[PDB]
Amino acid sequence: ASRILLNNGAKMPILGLGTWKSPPGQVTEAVKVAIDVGYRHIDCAHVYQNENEVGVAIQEKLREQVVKREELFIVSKLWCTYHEKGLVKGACQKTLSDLKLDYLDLYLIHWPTGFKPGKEFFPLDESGNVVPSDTNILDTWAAMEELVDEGLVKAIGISNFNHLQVEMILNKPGLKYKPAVNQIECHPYLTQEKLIQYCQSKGIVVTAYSPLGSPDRPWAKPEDPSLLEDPRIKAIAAKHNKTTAQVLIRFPMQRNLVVIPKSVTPERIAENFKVFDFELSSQDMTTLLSYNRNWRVCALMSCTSHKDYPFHEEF
Ligand SMILES: NC(=O)c1ccc[n+]([C@@H]2O[C@H](COP(=O)([O-])OP(=O)(O)OC[C@H]3O[C@@H](n4cnc5c(N)ncnc54)[C@H](OP(=O)(O)O)[C@@H]3O)[C@@H](O)[C@H]2O)c1
Ligand SMILES: O=C1NC(=O)[C@@]2(CCOc3ccc(F)cc32)N1
Repeated sequence: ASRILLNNGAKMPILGLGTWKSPPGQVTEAVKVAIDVGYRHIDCAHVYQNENEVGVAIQEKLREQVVKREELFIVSKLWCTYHEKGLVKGACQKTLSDLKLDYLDLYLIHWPTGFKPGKEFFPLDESGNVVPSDTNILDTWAAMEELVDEGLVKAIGISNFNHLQVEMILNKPGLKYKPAVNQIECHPYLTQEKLIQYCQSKGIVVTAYSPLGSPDRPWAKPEDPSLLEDPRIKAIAAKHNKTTAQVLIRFPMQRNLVVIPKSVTPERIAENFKVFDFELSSQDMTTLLSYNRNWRVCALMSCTSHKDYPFHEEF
């Protein structure tokens, strides 16, 4: 299937286009191209500083009647400096204005860690530690719930929440809407079997980010694993007459995950969508799972002292 059913009753396209690091001067064409070749899910965030340009593309394709708004699934995320109750609606509204939408299909808390509000996305003390917010994530969740009740967003969810933190929301006193999605890093070097099994057992759909291992990540290092260059993965791809990237995208699809590979290259945007016409065997799947080494692209290194840092816990 091309879409998965969420616990809000809506369907989510299992393949979406990522936009983190997509330059503002290229992301408009990238999203136009994506919609032209079949993508119907775009993953956004205010912290990416490119939602206006994403929005130009979405609006042009609606205006051109290439797609209807109901056929699109647009996702964005509440940044850490907006966890205060009183700031959540404005953050959402800024994102909607930038995207030129009147609702989001899904709005996620981007990280469980709240930071001091202000202009800086990572407010620092004079020794370099990130300055936290005293707002807890249960109160931020209630504010996200209000957005559903005001019609600004059709679904709410979370991102980079560990198992105990997911459980904290599920056990929130007076919980009104369960999270629909937990968006987490997931690829053959970070397979996340425990967290995924937990979320799925609870009816929470998992979205896999950095499925290609984010080769364009700013902190990349030479001695770093490279999925795209792993000859074991190239071999599985060759066996199937597909590219390595296509195998890396198909892999989470077959674990009943949603996946959001990023590209600004038209050829690769198209290539990455051509993943509905082949199947990995169970053996292929177990083989890819065996490459796990708990290697993270996105460790939020600067925030390891925050109380709500999600990656001390095993999963
Ligand atoms: N929730 C969060 O905290 C969080 C964190 C990280 C990421 N995300 C989301 O997940 C998305 C994807 O993750 P990501 O951006 O970290 O990395 P990714 O999708 O794993 O990899 C993107 C990189 O792979 C390249 N690439 C794409 N298709 C390729 C192909 N077919 N062949 C060879 N290279 C290819 C891209 O190049 P070009 O663009 O130059 O083509 C880019 O350098 C993000 O953009 C964002 O939307 C969310
Ligand atoms: O897609 C992403 N979501 C994120 O939180 C991340 C990873 C780690 O932190 C940052 C910081 C700035 C940013 F634009 C992005 C990011 N990338």
